[PDB]
Amino acid sequence: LAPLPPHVPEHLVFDFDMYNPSNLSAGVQEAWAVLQESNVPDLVWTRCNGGHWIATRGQLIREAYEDYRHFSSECPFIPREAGEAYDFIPTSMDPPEQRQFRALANQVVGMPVVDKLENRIQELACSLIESLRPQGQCNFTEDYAEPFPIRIFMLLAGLPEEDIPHLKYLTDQMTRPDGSMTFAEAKEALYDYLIPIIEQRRQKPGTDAISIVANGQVNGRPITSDEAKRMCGLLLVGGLDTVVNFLSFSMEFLAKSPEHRQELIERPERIPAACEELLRRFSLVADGRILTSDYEFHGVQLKKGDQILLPQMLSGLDERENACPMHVDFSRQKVSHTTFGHGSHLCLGQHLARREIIVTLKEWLTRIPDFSIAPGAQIQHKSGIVSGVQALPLVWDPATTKAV
Ligand code: MNR
Ligand SMILES: CC1(C)[C@@H]2CC[C@@]1(C)C(=O)C2
Ligand SMILES: [K+]
Repeated sequence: LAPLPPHVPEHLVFDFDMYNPSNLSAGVQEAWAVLQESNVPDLVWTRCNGGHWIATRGQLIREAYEDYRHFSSECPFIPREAGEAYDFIPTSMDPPEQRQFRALANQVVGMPVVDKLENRIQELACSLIESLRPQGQCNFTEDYAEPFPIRIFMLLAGLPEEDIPHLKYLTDQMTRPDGSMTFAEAKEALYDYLIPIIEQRRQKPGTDAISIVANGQVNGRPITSDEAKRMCGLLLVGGLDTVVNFLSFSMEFLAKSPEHRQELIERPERIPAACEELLRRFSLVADGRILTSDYEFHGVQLKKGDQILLPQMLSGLDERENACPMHVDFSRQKVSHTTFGHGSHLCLGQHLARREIIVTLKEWLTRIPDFSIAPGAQIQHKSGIVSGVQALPLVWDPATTKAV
């Protein structure tokens, strides 16, 4: 715990630990939902991880992400040392300076690139699933959730697959550190990995994402090696620790709900809609902003330098935004959420993300329509900047499957 600030009252003090929530046993989304009970106010202050504010309602979360004049992304992570050390592009920048870098990033992970990767995304998903199909079991996180998105990213970035263990270890320390590395150390290690590669590719320009970024232009002018490094690092974290985790949350749910599997099996055209609803119910990101100065936000005096966590995860879980929020309804009329962010920093990889999600759902249910959680298994989650699933052992009767 950290000493309570002067401007911070006492009634709004909710000691929530984003890296180890109290009710984590009931599921991470459930763990964060406690901040939305009637007994909890919209905005509270926690003395965990150094102390910071936490907007618990979609209304304030959205509003803050729109007002970059008061809530700067210069220091988006908690603890403060992580946020101060955090210098990824375009995320650590505020408009207007931020805007120019998003276009370059779009060139390597935007829809146009997703279109090119279409065949390979499809091919890998089918190959991985068909290999598991006759086994009647798997460790989903390790056998599919990780290799599917990560191998696609490494392909696009032109990096050898043998480097995945090292890179995945580093990305995970920046989102869910095990204590062996500070965010700054993990970040510098990722940059150390990228530096020589970016230099190599600025000399012999290739087709990969790192080459395109490294030799790119920012609103008409050349990108520096430092700027390319800072952008490439972010792309690595996005490709290695986002969809990877979400897929496990989604499959855990399907493994636990036969009725929902049946729905998508009977009406595959609903998969895209199902994806969106799962993105809301199993939202998993939570980063924030920093006050550029003294500001009275919703009757709560915010001082300059103060960090405020704006959980993208909480918006769509707000009973005020969606009726019966913890319930998964593929026919939900208005699936409200900020799973991919809000404001000028809206996720640039959401198109690649949705394609990977939709393809996984369609191709998995096509070959393994029926599956369940391994008997006696208790699924354990993990919380942090990006929440995840520790392990997801699945089982099924091979006789109920079908090879395409
Ligand atoms: C490899 C590419 C990426 C993939 C895949 C990907 C997949 C996902 C994903 C999967 C389910 C979720 C959820 C996700 C969530 C986010 N994502 Mn996404 N993301 N994502 C980026 C690359 C990627 N994301 C980049 C780049 C930005 C920064 C944009 C900017 O700062 O202007 C971004 C930004 C964001 C933000 C904004 C954070 C902020 O405002 O500080 C959220 C939230
Ligand atoms: C919060 C995020 C998911 C977004 C893309 C990767 C991430 C960890 C960042 O640093 C920006
Ligand atoms: K910073």
